Amino acid sequence: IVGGRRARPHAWPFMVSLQLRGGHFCGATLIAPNFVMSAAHCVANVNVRAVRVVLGAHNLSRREPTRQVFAVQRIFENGYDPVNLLNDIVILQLNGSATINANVQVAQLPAQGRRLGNGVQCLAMGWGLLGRNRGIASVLQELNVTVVTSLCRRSNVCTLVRGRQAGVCFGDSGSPLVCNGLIHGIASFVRGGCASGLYPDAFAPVAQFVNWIDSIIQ
Ligand SMILES: *[C@@H]1O[C@H](CO[C@@H]2O[C@@H](C)[C@@H](O)[C@@H](O)[C@@H]2O)[C@@H](O)[C@H](O)[C@H]1NC(C)=O
Repeated sequence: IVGGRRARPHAWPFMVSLQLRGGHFCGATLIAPNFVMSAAHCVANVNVRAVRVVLGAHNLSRREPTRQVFAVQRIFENGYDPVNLLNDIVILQLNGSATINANVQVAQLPAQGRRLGNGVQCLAMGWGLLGRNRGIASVLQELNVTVVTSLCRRSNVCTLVRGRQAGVCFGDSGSPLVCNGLIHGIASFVRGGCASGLYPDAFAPVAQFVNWIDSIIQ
């Protein structure tokens, strides 16, 4: 997240870090005690057996006893198209069930088909790059963003920060976009580099996938 702010610790208890060999590479969202959702492109070319699903995290540079770590048992896909980055969503079934507590909680999802228009105010978040040269965040970042339809496909939810250069960045893919308390996006791609101030950030449109999500988390 470029131009955001540190989240209060455990403000977003559905927020997940996906890690390989102890390094964060993508976000995810806890959607049931034994399932997370992320971007399909995050796991498309990764050793899934090596992915660690880290719940309850805030500062990835510190030892945190609030954390719960799981492996991926199974993946569920829904027509990911890597050339066009369409249907950029995956569900990862965990090898066990999270202990739900103040710091680890399931997210709330919108109704199937709900489409956000221009001007909805959302919060993006993640542990991705902080900007040019500064690397992956240590502390979870959040960012106020606004939904836009200009320079967005109908197959995405897009957002833009007005009046300054800010937005999501590499390592934020898979992270939730929260709008009126509900997870309406999964971070998918940028254009023109991160935080261009021109192209909106593109998210997988969670509401288009809710019946499918519901069918899996049973
Ligand atoms: C679920 O998996 C947890 C994490 O396993 C660790 O991470 C994966 C990616 C592999 O590297 C594995 O060899 C590691 O041990 C375990 O800590 C936990 O006990 C498991 N829970 C159940 C219920 O099987």
